[PDB]
Amino acid sequence: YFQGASMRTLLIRYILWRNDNDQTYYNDDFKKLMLLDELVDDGDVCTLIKNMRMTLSDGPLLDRLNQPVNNIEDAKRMIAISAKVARDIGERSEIRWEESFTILFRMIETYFDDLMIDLYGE
Amino acid sequence: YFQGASMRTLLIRYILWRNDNDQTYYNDDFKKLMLLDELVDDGDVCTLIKNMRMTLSDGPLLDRLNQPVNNIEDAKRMIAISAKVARDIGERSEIRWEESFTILFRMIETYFDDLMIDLYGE
Repeated sequence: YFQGASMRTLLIRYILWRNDNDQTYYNDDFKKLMLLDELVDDGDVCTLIKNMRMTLSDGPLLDRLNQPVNNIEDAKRMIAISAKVARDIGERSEIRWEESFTILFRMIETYFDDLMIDLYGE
Repeated sequence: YFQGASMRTLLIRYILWRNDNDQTYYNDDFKKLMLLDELVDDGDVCTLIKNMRMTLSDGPLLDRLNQPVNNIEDAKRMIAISAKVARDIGERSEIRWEESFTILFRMIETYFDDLMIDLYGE
């Protein structure tokens, strides 16, 4: 069977696909990550973006929310926020995804093993 | 017709696919980038990795080569080195791709428009 080697690799692909919605870059691996959208209301996203003081060259700047990641549920919500901010900011060349991903992974990499089990485990 | 919005997004996807060789993550956008493999001999890759002083947690650390990027040809060769180092280091969770991509894009983002034209232009 498949077990994906790198939560980093999978999350980068997922979030870039939420940004461009290119059906040639869809992957069935993404449907367990799309279920996490329920953890964040669409009406809260504009406020999260305002609070992160995001400019045109920024992806999600999750550390500026001053919302801690203490458990896997908190980690799942950071993926959901990343996903909806990525969708809402639009497909644009100037977005420095590397900086966004540096912040996301600093905040959640501790949870990667537990996230893989919880999402794709039997 | 298609014209891809973000050389960042395309290069991250390309290099992660060169790393895991997952056929579910292949994209026809990648074949123009695979032609650049000729710019770097397979026998030079072990030396480039040694010179970059790469550990288990590192992707390509291109700035440690002290090889400048002065033109699009130099930029294309940095994508080829990234591609073959990614393939050669193997699929591993500890690789901090964000740091690798931060370095690559600092070095080549000036060339993104000229790279898009040269690779995918008519």
